[PDB]
Amino acid sequence: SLQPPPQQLIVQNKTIDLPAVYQLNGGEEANPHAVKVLKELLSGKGMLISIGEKGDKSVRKYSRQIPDHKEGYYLSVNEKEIVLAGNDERGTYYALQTFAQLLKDGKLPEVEIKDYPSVRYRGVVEGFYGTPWSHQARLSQLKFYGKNKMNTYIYGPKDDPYHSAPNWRLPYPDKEAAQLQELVAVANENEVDFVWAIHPGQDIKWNKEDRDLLLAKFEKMYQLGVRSFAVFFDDISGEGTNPQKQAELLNYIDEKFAQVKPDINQLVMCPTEYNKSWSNPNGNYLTTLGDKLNPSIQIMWTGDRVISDITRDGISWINERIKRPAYIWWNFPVSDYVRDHLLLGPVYGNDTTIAKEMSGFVTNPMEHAESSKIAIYSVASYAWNPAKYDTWQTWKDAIRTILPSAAEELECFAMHNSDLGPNGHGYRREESMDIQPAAERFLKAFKEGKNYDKADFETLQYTFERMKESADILLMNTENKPLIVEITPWVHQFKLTAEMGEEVLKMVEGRNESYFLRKYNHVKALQQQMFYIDQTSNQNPYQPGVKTATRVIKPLIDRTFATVVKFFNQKFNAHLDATTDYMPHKMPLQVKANRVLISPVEIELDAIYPGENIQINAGLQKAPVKFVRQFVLTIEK
Repeated sequence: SLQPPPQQLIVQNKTIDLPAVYQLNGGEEANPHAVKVLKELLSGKGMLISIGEKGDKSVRKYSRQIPDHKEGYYLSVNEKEIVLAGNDERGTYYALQTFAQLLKDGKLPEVEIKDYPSVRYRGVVEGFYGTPWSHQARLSQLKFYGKNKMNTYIYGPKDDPYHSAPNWRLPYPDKEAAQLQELVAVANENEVDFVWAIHPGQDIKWNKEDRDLLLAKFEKMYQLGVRSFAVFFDDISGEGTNPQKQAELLNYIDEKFAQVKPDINQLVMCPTEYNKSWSNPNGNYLTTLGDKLNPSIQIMWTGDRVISDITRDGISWINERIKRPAYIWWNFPVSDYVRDHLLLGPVYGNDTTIAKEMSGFVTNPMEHAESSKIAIYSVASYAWNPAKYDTWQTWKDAIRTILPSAAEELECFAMHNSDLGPNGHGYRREESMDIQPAAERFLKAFKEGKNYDKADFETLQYTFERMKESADILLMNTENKPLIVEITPWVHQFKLTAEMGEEVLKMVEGRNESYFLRKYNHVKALQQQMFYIDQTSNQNPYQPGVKTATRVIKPLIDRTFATVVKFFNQKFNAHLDATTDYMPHKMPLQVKANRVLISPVEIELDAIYPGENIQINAGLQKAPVKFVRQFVLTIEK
């Protein structure tokens, strides 16, 4: 079950045993990163094992089987010998990572593998807004990239003041600097290019002073061990957006720094026009870059829109203007504009035949580093072997990789936490696809008053039961504590969702008047609990709170609840309230942080608050306020 899937694989239906008696060959002269891993795998343990790079004495016999590609390797296992041979040092390390996935309980299959990546640079750009990844999280990421053959980590958290304006001019303080030094050492050991990016555009002056401060900063990062560099000009305005100046600065960094040090690897830039919708097809910006930028400098691209999947026509369009294959910055699973959602679905939508048209493929992920590993593991597989990329199987493999102790539970949670909900970027993902038809029918019948299928009722019922099992097991899981810490508030909200659905379904059955009323009041309590989570957890300034199962599950529950309530009201001349989200203030009102808003004559708050201002479309100077007669009211809470 190899991830990424190799270019070529020939399996023999025999198996062999990892030799306790073995002779090692090429150990001294192969990539030391690859040898270390081999030795960990052969721990406390005569069969021939030959390891080396094309050109080493050890692997002379196989030089014609080693693929002629950067990062390529040949791998083979039989009764007599094991071969691990890279076109180059990174290739040998990649052989070892493939070999590690073949070893299962001291047993190896008989296989012959020729393998190499279809895309040259593959990995992660930590390039989102929000809380930057923790130091420990980054340490974990770099190991994960090594294991999955991602060779690129671009460091560029938008809210790191030493990366963006104005402190991009200042060297990192000692503590952050020793942490970065450590990240580079760890990157180098897992064969990952640590790429340090800088984001100076918003207040850069095009003078010598700013140019030398930038080069002075790159020099300080070089002292920390950094060997690849990027300059980002995304999401800025003003003079920094000038294409001629941008190119001159980049060429100057190229000529006076990248092409002058002994050992610099990647030099990459991100344009102000970084996707088609944000480009001016009649303006000179992209063609200037394409014509003026030195040919070894990479140019990044997010596709047809800020958030978008990569199409053949889309990348043709950019490649023809920039005069080189774009280096893709893919904006998924980044959730910095839908901060109340987790995006845990599969990676899909990118053309799988366009490898030759791209220099690079990196994923911009969520501020939730462990949770992002599902998409990241999948991107590593897509970028290495797009031809064979399998969306759903890779998603499942990622999950079982990340949380083998509770894979089905995490699968359950992930598959109902995938869509983004409505947003201004217009990007959406599928969610809850398996149960969607059953949901769809149940709610057709029910609404129009025709009878639903029992098996559809039970499917819904089975799902809620499963959700509860997953939520509870994930909450207590101690295999990946950092992952659990990330998802926990979502897990609680997910459990509540499932209980609400069970209770709403008990209302549909509805023995008698007083059963129905017990169920109904329970539902109301559960709504209120969801509100309290949504108001107390993840209270960020942009999209505060906690949404889950939003595409299919919550709407089905809400709409079912509103419906039974209405039938009951008719049948009993009752006046039960049918509203679906709890709201403590009377008038659809909404609560966000200290705001109280009627969704874009009179409001009554659950209490007297000091008021702050009322924006329709006046300051309230702390006046006590309970009644009020865009429409956002801000209070002190």
